[PDB]
Amino acid sequence: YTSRQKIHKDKDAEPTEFEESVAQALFDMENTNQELKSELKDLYINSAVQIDVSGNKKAVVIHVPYRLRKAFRKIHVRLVRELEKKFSGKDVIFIATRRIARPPKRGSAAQRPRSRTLTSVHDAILEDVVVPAEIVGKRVRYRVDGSKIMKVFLDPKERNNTEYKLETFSAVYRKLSGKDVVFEYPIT
RNA sequence: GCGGUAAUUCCAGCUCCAAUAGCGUAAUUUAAGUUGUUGCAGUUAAAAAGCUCGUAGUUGGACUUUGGGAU
Ligand SMILES: [K+]
Ligand SMILES: [K+]
Ligand SMILES: [K+]
Ligand SMILES: [Mg+2]
Ligand SMILES: [Mg+2]
Ligand SMILES: [Mg+2]
Ligand SMILES: [Mg+2]
Ligand SMILES: [Mg+2]
Ligand SMILES: [Mg+2]
Ligand SMILES: [Mg+2]
Repeated sequence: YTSRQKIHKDKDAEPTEFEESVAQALFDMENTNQELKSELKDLYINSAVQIDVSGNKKAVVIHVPYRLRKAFRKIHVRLVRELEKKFSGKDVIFIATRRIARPPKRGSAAQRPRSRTLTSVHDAILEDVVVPAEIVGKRVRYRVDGSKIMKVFLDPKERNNTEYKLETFSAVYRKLSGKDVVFEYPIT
C-alpha cells in the first residue's frame, strides 16, 4: 500500500504538503526499520502541524486518533527520536485528538460529558505534551498586571529526555490553548 | 428635693427671666442602638432548656468556555 494509509484527515480532507511528508516519513519508518515494523503497521496520524518555538528552531505537532493514544504512548520515545533526525533538529509532539463541546445554553436540558469540557481537554493536552515526563505539581501565579503564568512540575526521572524540550512544550501549549506555562523540576 | 424660728423652693411685696396675642394643664411620635433587618443583649447587671435524639423551618464545600488575533 501507499503512504496515504498513514494519514486520515477529518471529513476526508486533503492534507497539505507537511502532512504528506510526515506520512511518508512514517511509511519509511515502518518499512526500513524492522524493530518498529510490527508496531507501526496499524498506526496512522490524523494531522500534522508545524509550530515555531524560537529563532532558527521549530517544532512539529502530530495529532493522532484517540483510540490509538495508548499504542502511540507505548512506542513514543523510539518514534520521536527516529523522527527528530529526519526533520533536522525539530521536536515531534504527539497529542491525541479530542473534541470540546460548548456549555449547554442556560435553561437547556442537554447534558455534556465532563471529559468534553474545555478544562478537562486542556489538562489532557498538557499531560500528553510532556510525555514521557509525569506532572507532579501545578502552580498558577496571578500577576499584578493581570496576567497568569502556570508552573508545571515534572518528575526528574525523565530529565534527560525532557530538559531540552521545555521551550518547545511552552510554545506548543501556548499555541494549542493560549496559556503561558513554564516547566521546572522539583529539587530532591 | 424644699418647709422643724435667719426658707434664693411655701404665702406675699419688689425686682428679674422665657414666649408673646398668646401661654399653662391633662393619646401618640422623637430622643430609643430601651424591640435593635440596618442595629441591642444573655459569665457576675434581666437572661443559654439538666442532657441527647429528632420531623417541620432555616442553612449547606469544590468542580463544567478561558484567550488571543483582530475589528
Ligand atoms: K420668726
Ligand atoms: K423668717
Ligand atoms: K424653684
Ligand atoms: Mg424669709
Ligand atoms: Mg417668691
Ligand atoms: Mg438593653
Ligand atoms: Mg444574683
Ligand atoms: Mg443574673
Ligand atoms: Mg440555667
Ligand atoms: Mg422541646
